[PDB]
Amino acid sequence: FNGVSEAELLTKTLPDILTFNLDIVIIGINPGLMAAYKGHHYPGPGNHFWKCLFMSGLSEVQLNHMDDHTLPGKYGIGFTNMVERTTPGSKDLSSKEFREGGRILVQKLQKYQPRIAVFNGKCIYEIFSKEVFGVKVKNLEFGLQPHKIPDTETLCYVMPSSSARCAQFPRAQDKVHYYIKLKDLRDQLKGIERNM
DNA sequence: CAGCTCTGTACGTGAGCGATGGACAGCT
DNA sequence: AGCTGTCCATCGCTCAGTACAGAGCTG
Repeated sequence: FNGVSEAELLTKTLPDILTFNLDIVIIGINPGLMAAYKGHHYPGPGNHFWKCLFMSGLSEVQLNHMDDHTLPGKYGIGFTNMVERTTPGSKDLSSKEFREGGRILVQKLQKYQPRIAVFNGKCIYEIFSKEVFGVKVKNLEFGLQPHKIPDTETLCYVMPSSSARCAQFPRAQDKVHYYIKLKDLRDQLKGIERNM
């Protein structure tokens, strides 16, 4: 990577971008190598996240990874990951690491209490749900989940991973429906608030 | 049996690498 | 004309979670 070794990138981490009063926190799986290299969220040239963000109207212009620190203030969006360690890919991670991350995640969510905790990836919500709600469903579905983060009013919303690894949703276009519904949910919650 | 859970197989786009070689201009 | 090098268009290839069958388990 411009002359920087994998071995070096393995040791890097990607900072959280979290604040109070967010509408959405996007929870990724863990940093991949390019994220680790850049120090910004979703830099992968083929990752769908920033495309979908724009295509859905969650951003009104096309942003990119370098804009990540602006999201909280301008767009009501922050970022973290279930697991902090950089890996060549998601199956390098162990169950213990995922469960550690889950515990840490829930404490962060309890602290910052966004309106919506967005799991960028079904696999990390499968783990979080078992660990946190004790629920392992036959057929976990995407979209809104029927549980709040414990002790909070923060909702849990699941999307297919923005990674272009999954074949079932081969293009950004095939994921954008979930981003549009996420936008709808945010707008509904703000409506309820305005009207109490 | 029947419902779990656990493990390994199989899967579509599009971005960007290195390799390759066609177009072309500078020089003789 | 003939030779030679750069530029750049293009190619082939690689590669960035999810669904599900079946084996194992256990009530």
